Amino acid sequence: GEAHMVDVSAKAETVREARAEAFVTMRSETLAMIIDGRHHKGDVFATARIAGIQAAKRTWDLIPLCHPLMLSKVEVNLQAEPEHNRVRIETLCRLTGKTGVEMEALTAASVAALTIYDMCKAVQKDMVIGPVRLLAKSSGDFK
Amino acid sequence: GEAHMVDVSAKAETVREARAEAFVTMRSETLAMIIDGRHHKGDVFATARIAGIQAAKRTWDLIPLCHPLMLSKVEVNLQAEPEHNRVRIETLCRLTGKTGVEMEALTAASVAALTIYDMCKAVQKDMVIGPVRLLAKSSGDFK
Amino acid sequence: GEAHMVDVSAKAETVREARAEAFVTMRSETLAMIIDGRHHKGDVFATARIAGIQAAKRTWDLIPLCHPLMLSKVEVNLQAEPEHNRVRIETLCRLTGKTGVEMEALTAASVAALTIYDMCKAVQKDMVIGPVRLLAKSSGDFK
Amino acid sequence: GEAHMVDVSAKAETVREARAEAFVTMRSETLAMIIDGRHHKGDVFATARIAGIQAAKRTWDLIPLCHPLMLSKVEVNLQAEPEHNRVRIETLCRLTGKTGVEMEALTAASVAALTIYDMCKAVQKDMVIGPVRLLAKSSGDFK
Amino acid sequence: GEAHMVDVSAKAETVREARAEAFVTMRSETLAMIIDGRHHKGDVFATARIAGIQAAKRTWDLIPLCHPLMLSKVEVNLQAEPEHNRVRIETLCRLTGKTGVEMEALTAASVAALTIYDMCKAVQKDMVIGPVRLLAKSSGDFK
Amino acid sequence: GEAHMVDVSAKAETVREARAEAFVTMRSETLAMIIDGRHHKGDVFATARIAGIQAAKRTWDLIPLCHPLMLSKVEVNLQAEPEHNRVRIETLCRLTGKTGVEMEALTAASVAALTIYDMCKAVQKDMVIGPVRLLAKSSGDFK
Repeated sequence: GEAHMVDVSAKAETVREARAEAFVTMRSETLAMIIDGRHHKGDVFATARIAGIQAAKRTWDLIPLCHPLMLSKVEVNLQAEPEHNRVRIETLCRLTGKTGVEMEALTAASVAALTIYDMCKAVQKDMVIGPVRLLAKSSGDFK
Repeated sequence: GEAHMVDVSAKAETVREARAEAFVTMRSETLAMIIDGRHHKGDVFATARIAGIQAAKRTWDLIPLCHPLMLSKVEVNLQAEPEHNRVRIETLCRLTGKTGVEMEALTAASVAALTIYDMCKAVQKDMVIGPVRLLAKSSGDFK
Repeated sequence: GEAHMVDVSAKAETVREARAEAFVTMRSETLAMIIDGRHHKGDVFATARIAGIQAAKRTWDLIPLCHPLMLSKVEVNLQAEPEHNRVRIETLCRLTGKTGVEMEALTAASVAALTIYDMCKAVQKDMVIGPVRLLAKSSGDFK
Repeated sequence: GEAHMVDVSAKAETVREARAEAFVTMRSETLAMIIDGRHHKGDVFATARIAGIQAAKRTWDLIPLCHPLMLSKVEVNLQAEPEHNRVRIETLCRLTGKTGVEMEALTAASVAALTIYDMCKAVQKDMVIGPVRLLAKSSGDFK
Repeated sequence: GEAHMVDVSAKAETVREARAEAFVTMRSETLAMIIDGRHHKGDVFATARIAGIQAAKRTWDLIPLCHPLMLSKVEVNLQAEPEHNRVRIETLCRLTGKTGVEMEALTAASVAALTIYDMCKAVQKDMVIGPVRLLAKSSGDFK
Repeated sequence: GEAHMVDVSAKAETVREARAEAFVTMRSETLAMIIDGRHHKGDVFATARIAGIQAAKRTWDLIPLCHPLMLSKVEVNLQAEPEHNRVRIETLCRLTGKTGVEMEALTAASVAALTIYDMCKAVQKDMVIGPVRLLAKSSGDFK
C-alpha cells in the first residue's frame, strides 16, 4: 500500500527517447534584458542549458521511484519568444536500455525553467513557469 | 558578460520565508486512482511530499548561481481537486539569514509535481504541469 | 597496502539479488505512536521506506570501494512488532549485471532504520538499531 | 497527517554534541585479516573512518526530515576487539547551532560499519552489524 | 594516527576570502577553436565557469576533511592567452565565518580546468593542466 | 552555438581504460611530515586515495557534458619523491562500454592532489599542484 518501484529486469534493450517543453512567462523588459545582454547574473540561456543537462543526469536522485540510467544524449534548447513575452524550453533525452526517459526530459526542462527564473528574479517577482509537458516519447507518443 | 553570482556578505540577518504553488492536470480516472488508493507505485502524495522536501534542501546544487543555506523549515502540502481534474501543490520554506528562499520553495513545488507525474505516468501520457509560481515571499510580495 | 577496488570487467552478466533485515527497538508508547497515527514528524513507515529506497541507489557514493550499478528493483518493507517492542525492516534489491547487490540491500535497511530513529527521537532517547544483516544473496546464501 | 519537519527558527544558538557507537561481529580469521594487514580491498579501518566522516556531512541528504547543518567536528574511531570477535566503532559530532547532532553521529557510525562489512564481505557472508545507538548527546544524555 | 578533522568551534567569525589560478596548455588550433566559436561541445568558457562555481559549493563533499560552509560569493574568470598557447583560470571565493576558503577556490579552479580539457579533448590528446595554486588567502598571503 | 553533448548510442561496446598523473610540489619538511607520520589531519596518502576514487565515480556530476558510466575499476597510487620535493599521483580507470574514461582518470588524479594539499595546508601556503595530464588512454595514446 506504499511506495514500491517496478522491476525492469525482463524488459529487453531498446533505443529510448523523449522530448519535453517548458515555458517561462515574463514582462517585455525582463525578456528584453535576456536578449541584450542580460541581468547582473550573466548569460541566462547558457546557464539554464547547463543546469538542465546536469539535472537530467540526476533525475534518479530527485524522483524517488525512478531508476538510475546511462543517458547517451541530453539536449536543452532555449528560444526567446518576444511576441508572447516568454521563453520556450525544449529538451531531448536518449539512451539504449529498457526504461524510457520521459522523466529525465521533463526534469531537464523544469530545472532549465527554474534557472531562467533564478537569473531574472530581481527584475520581476511574478514570472510564471508553465506549462511543462511531454512532446514525444519512444508504441509511444509524438509531436 | 557571463555567469557570476552576487555577494551576500553585507546583507544582514533576517527571518526569510517564501511560499509557492504548482498544479498537475490529469484525467478523472488518473486523479481517482490517487484518491483510491493508488497506482502500482504506491502512496502518491506521501512520496511527492518527501521528494519536494529533499529537493528544497538541494536547490543550491540544482541551480548554478544559488547559494547554499540552512533551511529551518520546509513544508509540502498536496490537495486533490477533482472539480478541476488536477492536484494542487503548495510549499513553504523558511530560515534565518540574509538570502531569501524563493527558489527553494519553487524547486520543492516543481519536484513534488514531477513526482506526482512519475507515479501516474503509466495511466496517462499527457498530464500537464503548471502553472508553477510564487504566492508569497519575505519589502516583499504576499498572497 | 591501501584501498583498491577489484576489477569486475571479466565477470559475466547475471541476475543478481539480495535481501537484508534491520530492527529498531523501542518503548511500547513509542511504537504505539507509530501505529496511531504518529509523531509530529508524520508518516513514519512511508518516510523510512522512501529514505531506504533512495539510499540503496546512492550506495556507490556512500561506500568508497563499491561500484555504481543500474538497480532494476528496490523494495523496503516495514512491520510493527508490538510483541517485541520494535520495528522490523526487510529490504530487497535486484539487477542484471556482474556485481551482486548485498551492500545496496544492507544500506537501504540501515538508512530506513535511521529514518525511523529520526522520526521517533523526541519521544525516546535510547532506541537501539540492530541487528542489521543479510538474509539472502544471489553459489550464494538464502533464508 | 504526513511528513513535515519542525521549525528551528526560534531555538537559540548553543554548543551541540553527540556520540554514538556501532559494532560489526565476525569470525576470528576475518578480524585477524583486518589486523594483519588486510583483505584484498586495503586498509579497512582507514577506509571506514573516511566513509563515516563523509556520511555524517551528508546526513541531511540521507534522512528526509533532517536539517542541513555546519558540522564543526566529526570523529570516527575504530577498535578491533578480538576477545569478542568484532570491531567497535565510536563516533563524535559537534557544532555551534540550535539543532543537535544525534543523527549525524548515528549515521557516521552506521556507514563506517557498512564499509567494514564491504571490505570483509568476500571472507564472511554472515557478519552482523549492531547494536547501533547513542552514547551521549548534548538537558541531555551521557555515557 | 589516521584521518581526523580539527574543531572550528572556537575560532570566531570573520570575512574570509581566497583566490586561486589554473592553466590549461594546448595547441594553437585548439585554443583558436575556443576563440572562434568552438568545438562541437559548445561554449567552452561559459561551461567551464559554471562547472567551477558548482564545484566550489561541493568542495566539502569532494575533500574528506573539509567542513561544509555557506559560500557568500564565488567567481570564475577565464582568459585565452594565445601568446602562451593556453587558457588562464582565476577564481575567487568569499564568506563570513571562521574557516577560510582556500580549498573552495582551488577546487573551483581545478574543475574549471578539467571542463576546458573535456570540451577540447577530441582535438588534442596531450593538453596539460597546471600549475594550480593559490594567489591570495584571507595574517594571510596575497598576490 | 552553446553546450550540447554528443550521442554515444551507436559507438559499440569495448574495454576502455585510461591512466593519468598529478604532482604536488612542497617543502622538504612538509613532505617529511607526510612520511613520518603526518600532519594533524592524519594519514595523508590513505585519505587522498579514497578521495580520488570517490571523485572518479562522480566525474559525470562534476563535468557538465560528461556521461554517467559504470566504472569497473579505479586505482589511485601515491608516491613520495623526496629527491624532487613532491608527491606523485598516478591513477587508473577501466570499464566495458563505448565512452572512454580519460576524464575519470584525470578527475581522480586532480582530487587526490587537492586532498594532499588540504592535509598539508597549515604547514605550507605555497604548494603547487601540477602538472596534471594523461599518460595513456584506450587507436589511442600510451606511456
